[PDB]
Amino acid sequence: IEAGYEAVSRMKKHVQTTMRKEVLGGLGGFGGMFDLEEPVLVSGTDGGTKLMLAFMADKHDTIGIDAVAMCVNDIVVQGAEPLFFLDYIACGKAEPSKIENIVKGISEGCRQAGCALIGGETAEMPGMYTEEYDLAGFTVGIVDKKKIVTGEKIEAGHVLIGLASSGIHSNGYSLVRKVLLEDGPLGEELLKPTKIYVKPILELLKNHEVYGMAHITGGGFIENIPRMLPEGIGAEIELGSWKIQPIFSLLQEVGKLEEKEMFNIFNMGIGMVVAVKEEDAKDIVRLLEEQGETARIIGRTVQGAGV
Amino acid sequence: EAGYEAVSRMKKHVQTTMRKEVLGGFGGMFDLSKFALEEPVLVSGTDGVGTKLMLAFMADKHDTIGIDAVAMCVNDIVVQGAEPLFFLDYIACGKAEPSKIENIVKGISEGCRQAGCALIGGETAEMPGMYSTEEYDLAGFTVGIVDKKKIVTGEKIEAGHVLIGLASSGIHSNGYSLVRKVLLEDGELIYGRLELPLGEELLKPTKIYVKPILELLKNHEVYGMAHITGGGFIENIPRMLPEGIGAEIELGSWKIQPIFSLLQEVGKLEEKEMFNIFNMGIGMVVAVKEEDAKDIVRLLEEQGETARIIGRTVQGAGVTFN
Repeated sequence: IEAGYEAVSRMKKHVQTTMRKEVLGGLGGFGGMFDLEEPVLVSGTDGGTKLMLAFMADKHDTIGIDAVAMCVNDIVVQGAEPLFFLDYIACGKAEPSKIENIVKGISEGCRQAGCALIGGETAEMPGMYTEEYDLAGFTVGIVDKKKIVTGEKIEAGHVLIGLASSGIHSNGYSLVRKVLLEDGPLGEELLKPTKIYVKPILELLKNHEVYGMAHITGGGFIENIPRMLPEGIGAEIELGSWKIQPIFSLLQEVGKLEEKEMFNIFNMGIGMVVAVKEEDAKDIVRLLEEQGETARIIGRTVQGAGV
Repeated sequence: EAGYEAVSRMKKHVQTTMRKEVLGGFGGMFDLSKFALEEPVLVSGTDGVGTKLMLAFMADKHDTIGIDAVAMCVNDIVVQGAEPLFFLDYIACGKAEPSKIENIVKGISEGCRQAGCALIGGETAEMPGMYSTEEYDLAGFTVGIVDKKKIVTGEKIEAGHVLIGLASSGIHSNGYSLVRKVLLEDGELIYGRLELPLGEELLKPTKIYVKPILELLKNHEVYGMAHITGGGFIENIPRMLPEGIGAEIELGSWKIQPIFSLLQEVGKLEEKEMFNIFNMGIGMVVAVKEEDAKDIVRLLEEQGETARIIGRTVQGAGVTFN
């Protein structure tokens, strides 16, 4: 039905809700190009188990933020400015409504991340799938060479700032399920999408000297925080300097899991960390609150190793 | 565990793809500090392999399709006059056999070698029961850079302009569902006129036209290019051609692989149909002036391509043969 696809195409006045000036516009901007000091490109892609909730709940308008989230947060942590987004939706038989729903959510993370949805595609893959689909994302960011923050300016004792997560985000969702497969509202919280920190960082970097940043994905703080730390340097979190979610405290009891254990799977209520010079932590903490983020002095840098 | 340090070592297929421009390594980096463009523009694109993959599950050959994935992305780039810089892959599977995944990036690297782009990143997803054991998926994503003045869209193509076609490796990457439909209706893999084992003919990877296409452009005026993919000639030649301009194709100007013949004989297809699905031996078309047409043909063949004056531009609409 090429008619239904007609009115399915016009439906993407969604993508334009992501558009930026730089887009030498194709469709609504779909298919177009991106117009471009000492320019360096930063790219990323991200295909998680968090999709399982969506298949069941049959609710797909927010799963595409997480995606955008998991791509763009990792580019901006290198102080790069996200420009455009490409999506790949592997599909049994495209449910014209489902597709549109999922791209309704992609264009919402794109708006927030402040990048254009210049392209993407729905794959009719007859056989692999029945209520399922896979969602992939691709991103390109830009940075000035001498401005890349790659935390080698991380000196012992810097104040560590932690920006507030909305819940699980995109990781741990297999342990979540087993824990509450071992057990028995739940789903609205677990369908909570991953926060995007792109805009507030950018205006942060525009104002302050950011020593280093990290995105709390991987295996919790322990994987990710040291990740930014330089040799002979460390990171000590003052437990109780931020508000941890009922979700996390919840899985802590239910599965009866260990603290240090959970800290290596789950964000434990904190989505991102940037290292800051003790004399500035105050007003930049202020600045981010000014950005609608939950900033807090989570701990500090030390000379050593780990968390 | 111990098998991953080694599987991350054999990942050296990327080393074979690298350019000076690629900057050291949460998101690969490419330097644009020496490109000497004055109105620089980024042209990107993503595509997923498709129905061809089903035949790579059958033959258990996984190191070439990645050339298929790259080729589609990259040919769609240079055809607008850009230069592919870097590529990112996304592979989806139930779970990953480090080897099998190694063969996929192995043909992704190669394809990237030929396209001349860096393999700067990629994801590998061991998925639940969403994917079976044999069954996997493969999407790619490219970025190319062009100067705002050097873009080609076809609007400048005119009546009496000369269409050259660059030959293809065979089916490339389009029409395989209809191919399979007579695999069913037919009988499976050496058939008829000049021939390899049938499956082996079918799994021939898509041609990558990048390196020649940029050399062209460095030496001559190109008014259009069409990547003959989905919808074959009937879909893709029209789309480069402005209003009032149609196309005349001279059926004997190029070589049609026997598999297209087979498919038509065996499948009882019409020629119009065939040309609305299959490339029929020509993977990419480029409108040219008449006065250059013959130089261009040799520049391309000096490039290592097979290039034929395939037809011409007229007043009208769509495509017409003779």
